[PDB]
Amino acid sequence: IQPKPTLWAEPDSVITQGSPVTLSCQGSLEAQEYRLYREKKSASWITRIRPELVKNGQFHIPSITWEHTGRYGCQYYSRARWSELSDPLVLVMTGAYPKPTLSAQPSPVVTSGGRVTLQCESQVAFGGFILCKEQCLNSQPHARGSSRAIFSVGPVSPNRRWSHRCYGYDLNSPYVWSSPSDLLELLVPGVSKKPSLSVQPGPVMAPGESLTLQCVSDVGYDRFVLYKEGERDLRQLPGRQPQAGLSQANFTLGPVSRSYGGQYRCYGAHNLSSECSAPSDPLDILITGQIRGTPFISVQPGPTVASGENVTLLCQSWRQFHTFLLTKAGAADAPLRLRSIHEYPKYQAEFPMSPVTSAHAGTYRCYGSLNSDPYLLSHPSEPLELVVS
Repeated sequence: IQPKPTLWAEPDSVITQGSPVTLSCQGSLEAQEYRLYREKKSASWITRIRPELVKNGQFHIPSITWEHTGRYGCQYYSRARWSELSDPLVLVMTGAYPKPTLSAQPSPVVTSGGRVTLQCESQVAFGGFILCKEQCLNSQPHARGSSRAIFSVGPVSPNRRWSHRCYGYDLNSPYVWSSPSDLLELLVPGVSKKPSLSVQPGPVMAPGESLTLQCVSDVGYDRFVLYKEGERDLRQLPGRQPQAGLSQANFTLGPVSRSYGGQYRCYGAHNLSSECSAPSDPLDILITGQIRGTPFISVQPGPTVASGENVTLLCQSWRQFHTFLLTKAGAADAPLRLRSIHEYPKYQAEFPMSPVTSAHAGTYRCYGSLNSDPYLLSHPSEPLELVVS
């Protein structure tokens, strides 16, 4: 019969260094002898594999190194005939270099039908990069070597998981790759039933303090995803249903710094598919003490309030502010924001309290902000407590 043999790797043709791999040649049942060849460059010796290692067609590699990588092809002897060369197998090793960083230009979440741009970046200089989905595709083979390469994947498929992972390799050894980049998840949102976002203690945070988020949806979405407009990577956490009929997730970000301020959006999805829920109503996170100046607050007519009275707050400042903010003590919900008013020689903003209720009582603080970056607030105002009776 003498069919063309098949050459295949177990558990995969991509193996981290040191980890074991086993190849296998598959010919006829008349298989007497097994030849197995290597190849690493279009000019190398051939590097044929010795028969002391080809045991019943299975060439076992206990500890893979950057010697074993290359193109393999097997060929067996049967009926006084050497078989044809099997389809070549490319054995590739990973984990030799530090792992690069994969990112999505410009959006890590794209609407259904658009092709997103990806890029892997690294400090060290590599010859070329590889993008594998979890079918690998590389960049053009460069000669000098860049620090980052650009890929263009698309269009999107809502039924499949658009997970990606990036490698880097040297030009003189295109079969010896770097360590695996962090698993990047792409995402395609859509209808329906956008979840609800809530924050603790409040959307206005001070440095050093940490905040914990909560994304809730009555529909039983499996995992929840949250990201920032402008931010180029995502964060995923599988959501559970501790309550009867409501899925939730406690996104606990660490100590808050300047970089954490921004507009955050959450939306859910199911595990196996990538057809995700509609984006929830956005929640803005604001950081204090990140810009100069500190305003102080006053009242009118006084901090004693009777139910059925018109009271007005106001914050003054000497430094230029474009918008002012009013935050109530826990729990703060909106919080309020009105643009400034240049009442020489100060910048003020009246926060009216048009006819009051019993809920307008509590401790109130004020913040100043600019339009250079609206998510960065000034130092807090002196706390002004208000009582009602």
